[PDB]
Amino acid sequence: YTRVVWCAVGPEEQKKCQQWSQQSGQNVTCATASTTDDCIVLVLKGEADALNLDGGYIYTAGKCGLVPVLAENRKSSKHSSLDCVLRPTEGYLAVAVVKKANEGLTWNSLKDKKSCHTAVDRTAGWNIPMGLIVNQTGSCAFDEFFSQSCAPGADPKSRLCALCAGDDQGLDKCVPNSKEKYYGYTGAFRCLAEDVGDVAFVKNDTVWENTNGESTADWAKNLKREDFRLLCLDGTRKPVTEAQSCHLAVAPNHAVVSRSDRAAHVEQVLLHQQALFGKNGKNCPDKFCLFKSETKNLLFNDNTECLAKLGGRPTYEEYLGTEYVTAIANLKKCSLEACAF
Ligand SMILES: *[C@@H]1O[C@H](CO)[C@@H](O[C@@H]2O[C@H](CO)[C@@H](O[C@H]3O[C@H](CO)[C@@H](O[C@@H]4O[C@H](CO)[C@@H](O)[C@H](O)[C@@H]4O)[C@H](O)[C@@H]3O)[C@H](O)[C@H]2NC(C)=O)[C@H](O)[C@H]1NC(C)=O
Ligand SMILES: *[C@@H]1O[C@H](CO)[C@@H](O[C@@H]2O[C@H](CO)[C@@H](O[C@@H]3O[C@H](CO)[C@@H](O)[C@H](O)[C@@H]3O)[C@H](O)[C@H]2NC(C)=O)[C@H](O)[C@H]1NC(C)=O
Ligand SMILES: *[C@@H]1O[C@H](CO)[C@@H](O[C@@H]2O[C@H](CO)[C@@H](O)[C@H](O)[C@H]2NC(C)=O)[C@H](O)[C@H]1NC(C)=O
Ligand SMILES: [Fe+3]
Ligand SMILES: [Zn+2]
Ligand SMILES: [Zn+2]
Repeated sequence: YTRVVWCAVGPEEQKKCQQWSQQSGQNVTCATASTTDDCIVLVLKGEADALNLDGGYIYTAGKCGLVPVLAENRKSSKHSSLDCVLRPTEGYLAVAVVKKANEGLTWNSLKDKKSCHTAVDRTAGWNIPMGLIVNQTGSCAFDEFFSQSCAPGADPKSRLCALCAGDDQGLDKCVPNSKEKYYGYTGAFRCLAEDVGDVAFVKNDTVWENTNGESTADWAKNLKREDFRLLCLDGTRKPVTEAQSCHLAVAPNHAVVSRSDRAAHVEQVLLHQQALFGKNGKNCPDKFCLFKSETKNLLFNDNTECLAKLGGRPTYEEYLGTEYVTAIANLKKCSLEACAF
């Protein structure tokens, strides 16, 4: 009865969640929904307990009363061995990536080009770049900025979905889940790699994890970091090695959210689950690994070292940071006392 019901977004996450359920002796069970928003609703209804969310979604969930529980913490050597679970998160770098061969393309010549986004409402893939663009063009018509895009979650018949490809069969074009070929960090980077789009709004880690043999996936196998460039806000282009001096923003880390009344129980179960299936986990590589799914970033990002305890029991606004919260509210003024549900 102590059981935590995880919410999986789409069939692939559902399959991984089921594997996790089996290996956890049903200490974790699965609820599945087609989109992250639907999962948030299941949690609000009490039909699911938790799921790991990108900051843009933490904002949506938070307005609905859901809270931060634990955050993804990426192998980053700083904070010596203050162990992982106790190490404070540093956030990730949201970047704009283009092909080096696409010369002359800069942050200042993005209008009318083709873009690849992780998903509508996500932090590196949407909130940050579109916020910056609405800001600079002084206009809310962000649906008109890029000539075509793949922005999972947007209207499928719109130009924002024109570049999306759907699943092996063309079904689910533009759905905001892994069934869409170009969905998420890896999908948006793939959209760029395959030259479907001119620019990809992802995070620094994505570029590294899908180049120079780091991915053995067929579209990624042959990719070289030097064939890519980051777009700096000052109009310059730099090597992906320059991320720290050429990013759009620093993003909150993805984090597990739950209803406030279930947060303590979810935290407890998760800490026990990663002890078993996390990076150095007792049953990881071996029976199951919570943080692996072949660069597909299912349930959690594949580069997650551990889920870390938060500092000073954050409200969702403290967790996301005042800078980011303001940016989202300002951007959403184009589409304050919320919960869209
Ligand atoms: C941009 O994002 C990348 C990827 O997240 C950052 O680069 C990573 O930096 C980490 C340290 O800050 C490196 O972590 C360790 O990874 C392994 C652990 O075994 C060590 O060797 C590696 O072996 C693996 C597997 O064969 C390879 O993927 C690596 O090439 C590497 O040789 C490594 O010494 C280190 O201790 C991590 O490797 C590294 N990842 C990659 C793919 O380069 C980068 O810092 C970040 N930039 C910014 C500005 O944040
Ligand atoms: C695009 O839209 C607006 C244009 O400025 C941006 O919102 C503004 O963001 C700044 C920076 O976070 C806010 O400034 C802050 O002011 C508060 C007090 O007013 C202070 O506590 C902070 O130290 C900081 O100085 C500013 O308030 C905010 N303004 C309003 C009225 O919303 C937005 O950030 C831009 N979008 C992006 C993605 O950059
Ligand atoms: C399901 O969860 C329970 C704990 O809530 C796991 O079992 C206990 O774990 C502690 C510490 O890890 C052990 O010291 C206890 O003795 C375990 N209880 C017993 C009675 O075995 C339990 O193993 C989990 N189930 C699986 C299959 O992972
Ligand atoms: Fe994100
Ligand atoms: Zn910065
Ligand atoms: Zn506080």
